[PDB]
This record gives sequence, structure tokens and C-alpha cells, in this order.
Amino acid sequence: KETAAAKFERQHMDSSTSAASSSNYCNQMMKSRNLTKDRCKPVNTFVHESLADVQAVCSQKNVACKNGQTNCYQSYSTMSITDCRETGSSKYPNCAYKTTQANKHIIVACEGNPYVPVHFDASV
Ligand SMILES: O=c1ccn([C@@H]2O[C@H](CO)[C@@H](O)[C@H]2OP(=O)(O)O)c(=O)[nH]1
Repeated sequence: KETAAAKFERQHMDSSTSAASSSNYCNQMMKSRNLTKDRCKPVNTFVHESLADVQAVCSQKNVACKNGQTNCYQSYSTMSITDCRETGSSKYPNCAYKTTQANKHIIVACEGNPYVPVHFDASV
């Protein structure tokens, strides 16, 4: 089965592009990565850095998670990311998203052994 680590890679990693996400990027990606299967995932972020660089965040700045848990980490350096937010008129199964590129510090929750990212908490 798909591990939590694998799920994080499927939902949040897109190293390929150095970040040139077209206005259509999210519509394509959210569907291709199976994030609009049962419903339109409201918010989802894709990170364009290498897997190694993102995994390394689990050893960076320990910060509180939005849910109160203590296992979140903020990247010291900013990272190339693309935020996908469902449009107000999005109608499942026809999920529509607004694509927004940015360079911010990411905050991810890490778990397991190896200690790797399993949830994308926020970008700041
Ligand atoms: O900036 C943000 C904030 C949230 N999320 C994803 O949306 C879920 C609900 O907030 C968050 O749980 C998280 O999905 P998860 O990683 O848990 O699958 C983002 O992707 N980026």
C-alpha cells in the first residue's frame, strides 16, 4: 500500500519544473496526482525543490503545527512552490483551481523512521 511518506510525495512534490506553473498547472496537477478523486481538495501545495532538500526540512526549524502537534518544521531557506486553491465556482467532478507561484519557507509535519515529511502544514 501507499505509505504516508509516499502520499506526501504524490500530493506535494513536483521537482521536475523549476517552477513555471502555467495558469492551468493546478487544474492539470490536482487531477493527475489524484487529488480530485472523491472530492476537490480545497488547498494543496506543490514544492519544486529536490526530494532531498524537502526531506531535509525535517531536521530544520522545529515549530508548532497548526493543529497543536509539535512535529512541524520550517525550512530555513525559501523554496519554490505553487499553491493550488479551488475557485469559488469549482464544481466537482470538474474541479477548478487558481494557480499561484511563490518563494516561501515551507512548514511540514514529519513522522516515522526514517523521519520524513507526511503533511504540508503551511508556507510563510
Ligand atoms: O498551505 C497549505 C495548507 C494546507 N495544505 C493541505 O490542505 C490540508 C488542509 O489545510 C492540509 O492537511 C494539507 O494537506 P495534507 O498535506 O495534510 O495532505 C497544503 O497543501 N498547503
